[PDB]
Amino acid sequence: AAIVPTRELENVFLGRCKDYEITRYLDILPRVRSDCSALWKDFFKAFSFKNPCDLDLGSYKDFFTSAQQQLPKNKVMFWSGVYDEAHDYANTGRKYITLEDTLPGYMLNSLVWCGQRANPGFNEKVCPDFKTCPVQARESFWGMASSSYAHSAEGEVTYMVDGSNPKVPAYRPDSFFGKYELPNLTNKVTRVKVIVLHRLGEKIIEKCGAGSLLDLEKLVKAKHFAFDCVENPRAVLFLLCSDNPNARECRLA
Amino acid sequence: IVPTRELENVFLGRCKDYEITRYLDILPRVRSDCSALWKDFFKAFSFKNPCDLDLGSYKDFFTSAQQQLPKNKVMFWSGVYDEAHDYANTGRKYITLEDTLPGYMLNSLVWCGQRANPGFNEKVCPDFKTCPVQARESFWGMASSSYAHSAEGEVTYMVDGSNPKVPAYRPDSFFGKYELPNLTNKVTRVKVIVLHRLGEKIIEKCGAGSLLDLEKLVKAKHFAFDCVENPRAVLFLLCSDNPNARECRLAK
Ligand SMILES: *[C@H]1O[C@H](COP(=O)(O)OP(=O)(O)OC[C@H]2O[C@@H](n3cnc4c(N)ncnc43)[C@H](O)[C@@H]2O)[C@@H](O)[C@@H]1F
Ligand SMILES: *[C@H]1O[C@H](COP(=O)(O)OP(=O)(O)OC[C@H]2O[C@@H](n3cnc4c(N)ncnc43)[C@H](O)[C@@H]2O)[C@@H](O)[C@@H]1F
Repeated sequence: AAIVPTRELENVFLGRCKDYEITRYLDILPRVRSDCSALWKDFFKAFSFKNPCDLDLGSYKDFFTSAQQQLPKNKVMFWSGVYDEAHDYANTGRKYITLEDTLPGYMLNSLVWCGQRANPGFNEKVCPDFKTCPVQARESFWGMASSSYAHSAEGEVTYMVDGSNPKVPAYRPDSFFGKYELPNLTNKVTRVKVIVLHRLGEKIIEKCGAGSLLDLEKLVKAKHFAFDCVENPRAVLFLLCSDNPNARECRLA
Repeated sequence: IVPTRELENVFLGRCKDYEITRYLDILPRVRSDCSALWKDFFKAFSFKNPCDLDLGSYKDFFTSAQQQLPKNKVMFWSGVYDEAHDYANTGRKYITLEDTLPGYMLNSLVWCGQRANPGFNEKVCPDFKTCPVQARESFWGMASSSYAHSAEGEVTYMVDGSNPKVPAYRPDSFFGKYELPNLTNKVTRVKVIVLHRLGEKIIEKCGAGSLLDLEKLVKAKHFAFDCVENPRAVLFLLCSDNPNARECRLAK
């Protein structure tokens, strides 16, 4: 297997940018000042005309300064290990915002790209496996996306975690949330609200107030943020149950 | 009503995004490129009074834009836009019009023909409560017909059973006018899902009122028919947004 770059990278980027600019999230997120051409130039210069592993956490800095929107107070959501559940519950911006609803998360979501030295300065044929590149190159785009997103969060933030993974603690200093988001929360954040997912029909592994969740509680306390934690709150349980209505946890009476 | 800015840039942007990245495993790519689809779409209403359109204006657009639809997956709805879309879940459970290339590119857009250059008005539109019916329903009517005509196997129809003023099924809805009569023999069954909104009085029921009207219409069309009121998967989805509603009670 070989990793396949996105085709027509620039067309896809400028199409999604233009689509978002004029039509998406209009009453939920603000427009940025840069036009789509200027955004493309700052994104392209981060990686182009260089070897595909020759990136670092500064490479997209200009792109993110251009692309970063102010985010709605109390609405920012973070997640680890529970992508679909967290996005279903955030509900496309209606209840919470995720990185994928913001301009840069939306334009680059699912895309694959890499630089090369030879013209045209990016590789249309193949990209290396991220594991062959140093971590600061591998994490250069989504690590900067994550720090910049977390740095803009104000008021209460909400963090959804996996509480049924016997091998991956619900909270980990090594996840993108623990590397790039929690430590870049500013003093404009007042509270971290944790939602522990207990996946239906599976063994419960982590619980509020114990283990990594307790380590997280104390970390948050020390940043002078308030903290709360809930396991399968009803609003979330109902979503899980809609997809698996026979599960025991969804029984009626 | 205010038209969408940069109509062509928006249309061509969503077209490109769709083509390269959207529904790649669920729906096929159409043959025409984005610039040919734009020509078709534009000529449908360009350089014509914003109200001189008929059920045939967008015929060639829809013909270039039509995709074959996954069998058993098509979803229709009347009066429950949000619930129907949330249940279909962006192509993961069912397909709606808005997941297809044409529904996706034009969803929520507003656009107006005008006679004078440049063929379309970028500042104002006819509040289409003004227009003749056939010019009003002209885009989404052809969309609905072309979509419904691409449907295969079982189809699903979600309705509101809690509206005292609007029947669950109406022959004058887009479903009644344009979808149900455009179902070909490749369709074999119509499955109705009656929504009973939380906290509201039950108005409509399977096997009565406008739903019995419908069942006899479906059975006469040589399709199978079934019907269910708040099946659990739909119920639980409604409960997520209103979890204290009496209907949403769970085991002690
Ligand atoms: C900022 O960062 C965290 C998200 O990353 P974490 O490392 O905290 O969480 P984790 O789930 O451990 O890693 C992300 C995984 O999700 C998958 N994924 C990324 N992008 C997608 C899309 N677009 N669709 C489906 N799955 C996706 C990756 O493959 C990773 O394994 C959040 O709080 C903020 F975004
Ligand atoms: C094709 O038709 C139905 C939805 O239309 P109905 O008339 O059956 O349903 P109702 O909820 O009573 O009317 C809503 C109207 O909105 C217009 N419309 C259809 N599709 C769109 C999109 N995508 N965006 C904006 N407006 C739309 C129509 O005038 C509807 O009548 C579904 O089974 C299929 F969509």
